[PDB]
Parts: sequence; C-alpha cells; structure tokens
Amino acid sequence: AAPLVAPNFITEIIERDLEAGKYPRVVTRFPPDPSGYAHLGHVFASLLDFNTARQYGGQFNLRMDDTNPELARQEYVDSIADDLKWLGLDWGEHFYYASDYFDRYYAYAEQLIRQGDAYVESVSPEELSRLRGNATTPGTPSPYRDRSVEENLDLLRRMKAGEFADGEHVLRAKIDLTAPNMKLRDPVLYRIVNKPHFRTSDEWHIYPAYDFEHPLQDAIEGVTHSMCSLEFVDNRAIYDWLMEKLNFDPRPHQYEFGRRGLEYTITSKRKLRELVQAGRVSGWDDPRMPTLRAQRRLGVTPEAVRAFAAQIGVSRTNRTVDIAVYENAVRDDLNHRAPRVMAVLDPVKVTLTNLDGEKTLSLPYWPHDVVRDSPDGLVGMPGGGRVAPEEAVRDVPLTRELYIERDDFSPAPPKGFKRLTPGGTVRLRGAGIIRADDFGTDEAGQVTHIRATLLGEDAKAAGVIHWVSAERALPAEFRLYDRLFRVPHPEGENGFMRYLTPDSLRVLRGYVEPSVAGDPADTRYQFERQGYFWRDPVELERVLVFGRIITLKDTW
Repeated sequence: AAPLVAPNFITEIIERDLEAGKYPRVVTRFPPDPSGYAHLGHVFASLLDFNTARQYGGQFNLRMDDTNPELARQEYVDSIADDLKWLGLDWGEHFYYASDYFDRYYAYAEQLIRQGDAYVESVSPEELSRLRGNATTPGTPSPYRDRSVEENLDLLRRMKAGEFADGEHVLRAKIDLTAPNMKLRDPVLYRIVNKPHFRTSDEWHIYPAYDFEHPLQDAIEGVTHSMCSLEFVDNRAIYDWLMEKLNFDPRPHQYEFGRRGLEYTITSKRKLRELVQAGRVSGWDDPRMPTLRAQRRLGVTPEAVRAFAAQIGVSRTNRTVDIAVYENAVRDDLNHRAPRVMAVLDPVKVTLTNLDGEKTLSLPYWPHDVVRDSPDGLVGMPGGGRVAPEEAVRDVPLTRELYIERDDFSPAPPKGFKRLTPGGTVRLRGAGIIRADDFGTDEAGQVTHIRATLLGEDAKAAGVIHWVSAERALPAEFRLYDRLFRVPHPEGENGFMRYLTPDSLRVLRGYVEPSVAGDPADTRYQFERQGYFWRDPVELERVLVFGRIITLKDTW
C-alpha cells in the first residue's frame, strides 16, 4: 500500500522529531476562516494536514478561526464542517471554535502586559504607521510605549468593555522598532471593533489580530506542526516571539509550504459573489463553481478529490496545477464505479419496419478491462452490492420504435463518416445492423424520423451507436457543464468575466434506458459515448434530471 503522504520536507521534519523524541504524538490542524464556502483551493492544505496526522498516527484538529466578528457566519461553519467531512477528513472530537478561547487570549495578553512585553497604543492609526518606519528608517516609540503595567491593564479592560470607539486604541507587542523584518516592529495584538460576534454576541469589543490568536490557538490546542502558506514566512518571527515570551513547553513550530493554485479556476470570494449576483451561475453550488458543494453536486467523488490532492507535490515554492490532473482523477475514479448505460440526448425517432415483437437483450454493465482490474474479481451492481461479472447485466428492450442520437444520422456525410447515412447501415449496440430505408425532413432541415430495416448475417457496417427504445425509455433532462473559465489564468498570473466560457451550461431533453428506474439515487453512470452522469441530487430533493459529471475525454 503506497504512502498516504509521499516524502516531502515536512514529512522529513516530522520523522526527524519523532526520532529525537521532541514530541510524543504529532498534532496538526486545518484552521479555516468561516467567511465563505470551502472550495477546491482548500483541498490541498486540509488534506496535507489530515493525511500527515494520519500517516504518523497523530491527531488532526479542525478549527474555525472565527476571530473576525464582521466575517464569521454560522452558514460557513455549517458548510465547512459538512464539506470537509464529505471529503474524508476525520477530526473526531477535536473541533474548535477560536472564539471559545477569547478569554484565554485575553489572559495571555494580560500576562504579556505584566511582563512589560505588551502595551496599549493610543496614537492615531496614521501616526502608528508613520512612527513604525520602513526598512530604511527605523521606528520610533510613541509616547505610550512606556506606560506602566497598571495603566495598560486598566485601558485593556475598558477597551474590552467597549468604552472606546474603533481605532481609538490598540494593544501592541513590545518587540523591536528597528528590526529589518517589519512584522517585529510592535505588531498589533488586539483591535477595538464595536460589532457583535455570531457566537459571543456583545461580549467583546476587542478582537485578536491574526498574528496573536493563531499562535496562541496552536499552543492551546497542543498543535506540534503548524502548517501554513509561504505568505506567512515573516509572520513566523512573531509566532516564535510569542511562544517564547509566554514560555510554552512543549511549543508548536510553524512550517510554510508553497501555494498550489488550480488553473482556469477563481476562488476569490468577492469575484465568485459577482458571478452569483449577476446570475452567470445559479448559485454557490452551481456545478461550474469551485466550491466543494458545487463539486459534490456535480457528482465528483470524494475519493477522486483525494487522489488529486495526493498527486500534488509539496515544496516551498508556489506553483499552479492544471485542471487536467483534477479532471483525469475524476474520470479515472468513475471508470470502475459507473456502470455503462444508454441514453440519447438529442433524440431522433427510428422505426424498425421489419421488427414485430419486443426482444429483451441482456447487456453487461461493465467493460472487460474494468472486470479484469477488479480487486476482488467481482464487480458493482447499482443498488445491489458486488457480484460476479456474469451477474452484472440488465434487461435492455429492443422495440420497433427507437431513438438514436441526431448526430449519428447524417444525410450529407463528411468523408470517413462511420455512422448512419441514407441507404447506409450502422450497427446498433448489442443488437445488430440496420439500414436507413427512408427519412423525413422539416422546413428547418432537421430530420424528423427515420425508417429502417434490421438486417441479417451477411450485413456489414462501419460503425456502432447507442440507442434506446422509444416506448420503454424514460424521458430525461440532461445538464452539460463546461469549464466556467476559458483560459488558465482568468485573474492573471499574480473584468475577469471576459473570460467566462460561452455555453458553460447546456440543457438537452432526451431519454434513458428503463433499467435506470430502479437504481439508487446516488448511482453514477457512464452514458455510452456521452460521458459520466448522475441524477442532480438537488433537483431530486425539490417539489428526471441528470447532470453530466464529466466528458469521456479531455476537450481542451
């Protein structure tokens, strides 16, 4: 069994620590901000944190970093927990709300104050930045840097009580106003924000800045290896300064890995909101959207998402990933799980003039190569469990009236056309050869019907097409999606609507073979020669709709 996490720099850091007995167990965590729905961009990091804990028999924590009162929403907490569970993450009982620890951060802030390691700044916000300096002009203490412990403790208490307006005061770490790393120049730990919190209500008027709460939360949770993106390299000095000034032992350490942005994809919340607002998408769970909710509805399996994330390399360099790796992971996972069935999306009626009396064909759900590569020599049966390949078949009715795909009949065929043509023949999948004897055409020039004859043994044909009984098939709506965006970098490599793919959603009305009527609602299929499909789960719950999960082959 291949390793859950291929050897990477973090993996090596951990084996090195276990080897030296630095920590008894490994503790990791994924700390999203409940400010929006989980999306494809969160998969890599979350799975890296989870699989790392798992690989080394550690603990994985799921944390809602809801420290910003104006962004945290119950709806994102609910969706994120639900989506990550769907993805396969397992945090057991270790689910945390950073807000549940506001008291703990406050007490640490008081300790820092008492040690003379933190002070209440009361200078104007514009002044704070002016006094802070640059990499070419060292900072200068404001007249409040040297306030006494007593005074700072009293002002912090009143800041918490809401006695002062936003921006009037801030609590700052007392570090080094001359350090070359700007982050060490007395970074802000608390800000006044007179806004209620979706959980703590009107309890707090000061909220911890990221650089203060993040390291503390890690420390309070017992995290040993804190993993974040490269953007927080410089922040590590504050992270270390805090762990030290507060004497945490054992203490967590931060390790940064490069970002892995997915191409042709935009995950920025404000931009995705515009698409929803402008109606270019039905909502946040529109299959074309990058949210996990949209992927769940599109029909993608959690197994495929994990196999995609697993293939992504881990390094300290930022890189992009082409969706092809994602798309292929989806297609490859469905190959062994989606029994093959027939559906005609752009139906044209054909009458088999010499056929009297329905014939019942028994066709196999799976291709030989799938059966061959079966781990247990068995294969899937929609609804049932697994069975011997011989058992994986269904009744397919072959009747006088049929429906074939419009593009499989061509009155004016191009050179090398292998399907049905006037006076020509074609093989009907699992049923024999037919010859087009006649057909009608409407004013718009669309073929309205075809009359054909089922031929005998001598007959030959250059092609094979799917089809469905026009009398026993179930009518259905099919939704065909395409990539939301048409270029690798719709946002640029560092107005985005000029890049929306045209006709990213197409609706067609057709028919699917009847065997489908009995199957479980979550059954996934390969509609022969069309793609992988499954019943749109959302439309099922409303007051027969199939969505196309993905095409049979890359089209870009």
